[PDB]
Amino acid sequence: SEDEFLRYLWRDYLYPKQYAWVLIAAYVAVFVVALVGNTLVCLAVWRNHHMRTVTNYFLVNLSLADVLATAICLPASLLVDITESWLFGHALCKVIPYLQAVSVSVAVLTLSFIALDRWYAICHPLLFKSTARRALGSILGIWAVSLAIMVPQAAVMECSSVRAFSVCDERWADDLAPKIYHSCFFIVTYLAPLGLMAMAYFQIFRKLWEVKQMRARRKTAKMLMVVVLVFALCYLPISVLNVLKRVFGMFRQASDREAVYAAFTFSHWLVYANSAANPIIYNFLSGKFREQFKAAFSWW
Ligand SMILES: CCCCCCCC/C=C\CCCCCCCC(=O)O[C@H](COC(=O)CCCCCCCCCCCCCCC)COP(=O)(O)OC[C@@H](O)CO
Ligand SMILES: CCCCCCCC/C=C\CCCCCCCC(=O)O[C@H](COC(=O)CCCCCCCCCCCCCCC)COP(=O)(O)OC[C@@H](O)CO
Ligand SMILES: Cc1ncc(OC[C@@]2(c3cccc(F)c3)C[C@H]2C(=O)Nc2ccc(F)cn2)c(C)n1
Ligand SMILES: CCCCCCCCS[C@@H]1O[C@H](CO)[C@@H](O)[C@H](O)[C@H]1O
Ligand SMILES: CCCCCCCCS[C@@H]1O[C@H](CO)[C@@H](O)[C@H](O)[C@H]1O
Ligand SMILES: CCCCCCCCS[C@@H]1O[C@H](CO)[C@@H](O)[C@H](O)[C@H]1O
Repeated sequence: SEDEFLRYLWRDYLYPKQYAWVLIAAYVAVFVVALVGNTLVCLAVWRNHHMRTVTNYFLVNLSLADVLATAICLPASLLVDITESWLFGHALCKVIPYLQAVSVSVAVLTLSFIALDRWYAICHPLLFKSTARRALGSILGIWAVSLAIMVPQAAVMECSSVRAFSVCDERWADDLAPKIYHSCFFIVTYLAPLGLMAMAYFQIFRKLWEVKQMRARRKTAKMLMVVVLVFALCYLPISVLNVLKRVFGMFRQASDREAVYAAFTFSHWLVYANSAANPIIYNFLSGKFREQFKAAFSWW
């Protein structure tokens, strides 16, 4: 009887709390490291004028998209990942998924414009001029586009009541629309930008691997390839799971509901883990950012 008791103690009590601890610790750790890290990126560029480059201005914009997701959307995701219900009412059911989707769009477009800049600077020079004022113009353009293209996402979000509990999920009048929408969503936010980026960085790799500038360029190119690779890894589970669910009608079966919950939770958590990842990447793969981060830890 002793083995059976230890098995139910594990299933009914020890495993669920171990799960809750790991889930909350992981989300809190990501929240702190992403909030501290991304503010320090913004500070590193503001305090050091030599760091005020086109790439670094776009990296500040990537950190602000990261702060938008970490401040507003990360707590909301954590509680849905815990309760599997919506506790912020009808209004925030439209607002919060919209802001998180907008932040992904900004992140993707910011990276695209970085790749583009490096590709024209290194692979095809003298064709297009790239200045800091023009980087701000592109930065504003990225926000206007991300804010507009994510309105359809806000539109389908509905807070449904059916102890009575609300759920925040997409509402679809027909079976065809979610399939077309989530196919476009995935291609535009993930597959086409990263595919184009991987090909651009590979050309930059071929060109880079005037001597002093070529040494500087290789350091930044190595770092940005890591930022893109880490972004592609962090976003792959959520992108695939969304396509499998919305385009291939998977995970509708309730045989192992918790297995699906755990897969979607880890996938939601990884998106936020990305905001904590970037300042850590700039710390190890950038000596200039590291100096500012070391200065911040020594001062505070
Ligand atoms: C980066 C490269 C891309 C470059 C392209 C750049 C293009 C930039 C141009 C214009 C952007 C302007 C924003 C348009 C705003 C979107 C307008 C909008 O809100 O759509 C509603 C209808 O659609 C809906 O719900 C359901 C949406 C239907 C989607 C079906 C698929 C059509 C294909 C479309 C796929 C796009 C996916 C974009 C992914 C990022 C109508 O709302 P309504 O007023 O009634 O009040 C809300 C009420 O419906 C709440 O229930
Ligand atoms: C929406 C947001 C848009 C805004 C984002 C802006 C992004 C701006 C960034 C960088 C500038 C891009 C520079 C790209 C440089 C292109 C580099 C290049 O020439 O490499 C070719 C790869 O082509 C290829 O296969 C093509 C790759 C196909 C494989 C599919 C990968 C993912 C999809 C890829 C996306 C398609 C987008 C198309 C939009 C018009 C070599 O050819 P290959 O002789 O080996 O061929 C035969 C063999 O591959 C057949 O299997
Ligand atoms: C709990 C939770 N449910 C779904 C989630 O993401 C699902 C979505 C998405 C698809 C592909 C890549 C993404 F990066 C995000 C649809 C977007 C959203 O942004 N949805 C959204 C965001 C926050 C939120 F609280 C509720 N829904 C998340 C990230 N968290
Ligand atoms: C933070 C969210 C808390 C984690 C919840 C996931 C753990 C479920 S484990 C286990 O699943 C069995 C299904 O048969 C039930 O009988 C038990 O009661 C339960 O303990
Ligand atoms: C190519 C033209 C693109 C326009 C596509 C519009 C199709 C409407 S889908 C419809 O939108 C509603 C918004 O109120 C949701 O509530 C529904 O549940 C959803 O199914
Ligand atoms: C504009 C691009 C959008 C095209 C994608 C719509 C076609 C749906 S694929 C189809 O969907 C079913 C879901 O029920 C699955 O059963 C099938 O296995 C799968 O093959």
